[PDB]
Amino acid sequence: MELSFGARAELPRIHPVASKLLRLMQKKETNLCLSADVSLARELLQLADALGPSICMLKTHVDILNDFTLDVMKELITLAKCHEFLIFEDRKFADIGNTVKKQYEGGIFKIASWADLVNAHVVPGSGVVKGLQEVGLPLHRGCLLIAEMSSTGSLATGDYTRAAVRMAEEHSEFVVGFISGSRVSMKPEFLHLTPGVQLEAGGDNLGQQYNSPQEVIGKRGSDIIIVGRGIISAADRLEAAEMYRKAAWEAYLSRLG
Amino acid sequence: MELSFGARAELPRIHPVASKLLRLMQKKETNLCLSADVSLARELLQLADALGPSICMLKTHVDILNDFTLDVMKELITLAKCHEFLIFEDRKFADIGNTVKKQYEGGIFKIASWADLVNAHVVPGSGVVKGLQEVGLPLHRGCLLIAEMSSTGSLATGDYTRAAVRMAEEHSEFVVGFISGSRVSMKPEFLHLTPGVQLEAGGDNLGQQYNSPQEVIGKRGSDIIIVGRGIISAADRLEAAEMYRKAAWEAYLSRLG
Ligand SMILES: [Cl-]
Ligand SMILES: [Cl-]
Repeated sequence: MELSFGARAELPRIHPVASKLLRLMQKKETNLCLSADVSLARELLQLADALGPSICMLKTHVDILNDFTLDVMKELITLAKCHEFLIFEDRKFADIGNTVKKQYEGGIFKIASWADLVNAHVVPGSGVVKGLQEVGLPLHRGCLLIAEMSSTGSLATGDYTRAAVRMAEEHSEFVVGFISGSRVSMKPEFLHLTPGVQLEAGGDNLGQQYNSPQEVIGKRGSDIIIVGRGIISAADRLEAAEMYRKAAWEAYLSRLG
Repeated sequence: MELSFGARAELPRIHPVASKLLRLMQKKETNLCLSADVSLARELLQLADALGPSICMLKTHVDILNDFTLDVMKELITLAKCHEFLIFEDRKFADIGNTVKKQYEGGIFKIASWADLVNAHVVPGSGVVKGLQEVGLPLHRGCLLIAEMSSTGSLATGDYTRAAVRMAEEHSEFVVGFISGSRVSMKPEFLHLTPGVQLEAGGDNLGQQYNSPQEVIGKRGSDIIIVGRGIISAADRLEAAEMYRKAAWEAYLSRLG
């Protein structure tokens, strides 16, 4: 029934970006995405270099980097190619189609020039995807749709979640999967990435809620954990990354059987 | 029953940013917000100067400015003070609370340092507002919650819209109103701003849909029209702004009676 990441990488309808990711996940035995939530370029790059071997993906918020330049992103790409991980800018595009296309391609950040993956909220309707696609398809990029959120009071539930899945299916040339708390699509060509992950129970004072890698990957059927403060706030970020990698990978193997 | 903008500016529970806006709307006879959707700082500033007298608000997308610097925003503030309009950065914050606080205060844009108003999607739950508030309250700023969207397939309907209104009511120290297509709150302390506005019928090929100032202000009961391409794509942007101002203002006067 369920296929390994390496087999999913070969599915007929797989997106090339999804395929590249799934192959390196299998090769490196990692389904960990590092949420590199730091404000200094030097710390971003030092984390990317040290943790590169342990991660399938590095997730950025370029708009919180105090010293962003496109040269910083050049250096990140060098590390991404060296250590084999994708770069995912967690921009949560959420505007009308005509606007998101400019926000994706242009401005100071030129996100589409360096991000393998971006994400989008589905609240504006499918125009958000159509606008992003106009830039992302020519640049051979992929997009994730936010089907569920981890935070307290999330409205991404029920019919909203169903609408995100439909939108993804209907735009499979560009949409490669979901941000979600659990498996939301039965189609194995789609990736599921889940934030709100720590080994210990808890949350923060601004609505974040945590579940463990075993819960998220093993029981809820997601593919990749996105981990921020669980790693970033630790003294030894490399050991912490390895702990989360081993947790997520074994949860995956066990559910594969 | 219905109060003028100048009377609403004095309501007991009015937010100071709302009050300042409502007063200048009354003084200048304008309920037009210019969507300054351009990619060049010089064009932004030239539009702000020429159209300043006709508008209550100038709405930016700082992340599409190819030559953004904080000095550009300094010059915009000078024009805002000279001509009396507020600056609204249409950032559509839509992340967990802990992240939006950094995106609002920090990075290259330092949005909170120059934007009187920002907006937020309600999909993450009320943590999105709580996180923004932590930065915006000390800086005496206001926020608008996106209760409805103009675009085709919008999921901001029904219970989602009701949740946005509740969130606004429960955070009135920071939330000053809504982005919406119509009046969604019966409380006069809240502003309603409506995008998707042109004099002529139509839309674009990426899901934008248009309604007229008379429809939006007169029939649907909103306060302020947000107008982008209807002005920006016109040859004479000053005449176009004046046409939209007069349309929105008379629609308001008529519904006031
Ligand atoms: Cl998230
Ligand atoms: Cl909008």
